[PDB]
Amino acid sequence: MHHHHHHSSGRENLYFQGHMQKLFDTCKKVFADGKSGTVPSQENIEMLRAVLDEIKPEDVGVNPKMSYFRSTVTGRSPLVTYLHIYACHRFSICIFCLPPSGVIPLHNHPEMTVFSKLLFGTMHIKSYDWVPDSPQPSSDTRLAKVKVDSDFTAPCDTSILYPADGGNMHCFTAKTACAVLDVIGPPYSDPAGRHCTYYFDYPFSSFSVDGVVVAEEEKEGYAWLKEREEKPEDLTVTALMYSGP
Ligand SMILES: [Fe+3]
Ligand code: NI
Repeated sequence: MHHHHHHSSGRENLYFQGHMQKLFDTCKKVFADGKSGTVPSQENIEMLRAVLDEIKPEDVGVNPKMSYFRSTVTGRSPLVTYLHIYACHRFSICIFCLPPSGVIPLHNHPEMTVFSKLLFGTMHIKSYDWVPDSPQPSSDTRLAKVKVDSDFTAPCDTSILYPADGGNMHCFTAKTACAVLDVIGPPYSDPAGRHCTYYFDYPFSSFSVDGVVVAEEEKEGYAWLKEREEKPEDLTVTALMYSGP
């Protein structure tokens, strides 16, 4: 939903100070080692989480008065603006700017570890993980366990998702203007087989499949997720390079 944007990957010239400089230096260490998709060491995860947990929106130069947090479009949900900070083959750092009612629709992060901090605003998050080795009603629909279903109002601390835990499938819906700082390791890559897949979600009771038995009081904790094709409305838009007078 941003991996189509053209950016200078591995850019040589950067200008960061303070917390952003520390964040960048920490990411270079945290994500450097092992084959693609390697989850960083637990010590390095804790280090990066703590660096991110010191960061306030002012430290990364965003505030809710910026134009990125307002949309006038009608017929669809508000445009979400992508602010590129840095990317290379091992990780990306970026900020998503959601006007009220902006959405990043339900999607996965295959082989990816993602650190996320809500910088300001009230955001609803729904997230899931697959139930491994479970029956399916159809090839494109799979059983998932609900992990998060809550509003978050900043100030908030950093969360983490893993390739197969911590809510690898999630949907973000802004209730007020929101800014989210994400560190994504590694980024999506269609050439590398890390596609961004989107889903429609359904209550457990919407599909009755043989070989699946869930107790009554646990059913609300599960969902069926159906793969669906990316739509133009899913995609974030670029920020203006030059914003004028
Ligand atoms: Fe995501
Ligand atoms: Ni993308």
